[PDB]
Parts: sequence; structure tokens; C-alpha cells
Amino acid sequence: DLRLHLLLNTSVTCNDGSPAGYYLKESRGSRRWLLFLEGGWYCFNRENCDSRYDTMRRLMSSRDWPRTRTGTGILSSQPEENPYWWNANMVFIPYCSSDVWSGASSKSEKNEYAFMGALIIQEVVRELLGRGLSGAKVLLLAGSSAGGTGVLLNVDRVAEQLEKLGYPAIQVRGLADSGWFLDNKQYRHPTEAIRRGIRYWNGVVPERCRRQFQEGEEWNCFFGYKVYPTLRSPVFVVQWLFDEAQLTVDNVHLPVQEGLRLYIQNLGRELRHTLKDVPASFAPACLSHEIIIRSHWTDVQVKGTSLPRALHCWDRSLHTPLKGCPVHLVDSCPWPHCNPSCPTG
Repeated sequence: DLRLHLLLNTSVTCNDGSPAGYYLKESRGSRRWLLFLEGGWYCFNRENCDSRYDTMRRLMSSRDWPRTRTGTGILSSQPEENPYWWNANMVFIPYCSSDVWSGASSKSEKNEYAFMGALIIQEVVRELLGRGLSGAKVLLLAGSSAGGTGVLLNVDRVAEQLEKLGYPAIQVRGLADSGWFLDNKQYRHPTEAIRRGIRYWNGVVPERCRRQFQEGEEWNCFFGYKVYPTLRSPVFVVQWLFDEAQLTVDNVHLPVQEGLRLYIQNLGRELRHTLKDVPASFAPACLSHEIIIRSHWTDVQVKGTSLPRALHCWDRSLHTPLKGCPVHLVDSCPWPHCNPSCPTG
């Protein structure tokens, strides 16, 4: 139900110089716009980007993209599948820049690949303004995995873009799903990959975070607990306490012995600690990865509240806590699937 539009400014490109784009399903009368950033890791040098180009080419090129995509989860237009925003205008922005949505570098003479993630978002917003976004009341920039980190890196830039373009009535907000990572010690054997990626991509981070960390240290701004306090736009954070991608980068692969048990328990407790002062958050004690565009995203609950409900409560809070409509939902139990509603697998 979402139709592909390749960017009219064809200088804003995927990694291989093909045009970037977006999938759109309009909902006339709705003044709510959901722009979702796809995830899918990243690449940070010629050799690993070349490998990703052989066997993950849709993440680097629009040449083979389909005409349409079905909106699922939070992008579904069916209230049964999406109790939260089923009537919104829906936008799916494919991830084809491999740069955690941070890049501002064109393909050229010196560059085999273009890394334009930050410019793709800006150009999508530009072109949507002529398609009804000019009349929006809320623009929710959402994303999963690298797209969730992309929300953190870009939500305030979208807000500033719209202000400078003359649309101060559009409330820009972020929903970062599975993009809140820790730069922690591995269990055996991201920081270095991000440092190199930033140079390779000409990667950009939010201004206030950049001013805190300074040159050479912008990689810090890819870590939610460091960049979030610098952001002005409201951001709702969804993060499994035992995220599979966090565990992968930590070199954990799941009878668990004491060292690994302590490592896993400490990871959950560190994640919980980083979310203590995040007032809009949903952090279930599960071993899993991403949630918001899965068709059964409605099933998980924390303290008896689902994510669609928590997001609805967040909308109400942005009109003092609300009776029976909580927005801060972080599990306190210490082991994967101590929450009975965790995804089964």
C-alpha cells in the first residue's frame, strides 16, 4: 500500500549513486506524518562496503527496489495491527547509505560510494512538504536498529529544517527503536567501527552533542545515553534490555555459566540505568531485536501496558502524569524473558 517515489533531486543518492527515495501512503485529512528509517547495520571501509554490495545490495542501491511495499506494524493502516497511528500518512525511507543515517558525502573522483543518509532524510522531508506535509501537525521520525540511531542523530536537524523553511507549527518528535546501544566491554575479545565510519562517510552528528565531545570524538554521539540528553525534540526510546545486536557486538552467543550470567545481568542493569531519566521509554526484558514494524508488535507488554498504548499515552502527554496511561515502561526483572510477553521466536 506504500508507493515508491525516487527523489526528484537525483544528486541525493544511495551508496552506488542511484537515486534514494521513499515509499508513501497518504491519508487525506490526517495531519500526522510517520517517517520511518529502515535499519541494517552499516559499512565503514572499501572492503566491507564492497562485500555488502555483493550480497546486501538493496541496502546500497535503489536499482532493484520494488514499486510498492506493504506497511506493517506501526506502518500498518489497519487499526487491528496498528492501534496507535493507523490513520497517519505513512512513509518508509529505505536505508541505502550504510552510514547510520549520518553521511553527507557524494560519490566522486575520491569516493567509490556516496554516504548521504543525513541528506536523504532532509531531501525526503523537502519533497514531502509539496505532497501534504506542509499541513502536518506532528511529524514522527521513527526508525529501527541503525534507523533508530538515525532518529537520534537526525530528529533535531529535521526540526531545524522545518523551522528554517517556515513551518514552525509542525511538531517534530522521534521514536528510536532498537538504536540505543552501549559502548561497553565485550564479553570475549562499535566504537572503532564508528570512528572509522565517520571519516569514511563524512558523518555528521547533532550540533549540541558535537560541541560537547569536539573533533575526533563525534563517535560518542552515536550512543543514545550520550546524545539523548543533548536533544530538544521529544524522543520516545524503545529498547530490548538484551538486544541481540548489542550482544553480537559484545561477542555473546547463546547452560550459561557464572561469568556469562553476570555479564548478561550487568548488561540489562546498565541498560536500565541509562533509561532511568528517559521519561518516554519502553524497555522489555527480552532477548530480541527491533519491534515497531513487526506485525505482532502489539503483543509485548511492560507492567501490563503495550507499546501502542504507551505511544498513545505519549501523544496525550504532549497535548503531570496521566491516570492509567504510563509513558515510562522499563522492566526491572534481570534475565531474558523474565517478562512473559517477550517474543517467542
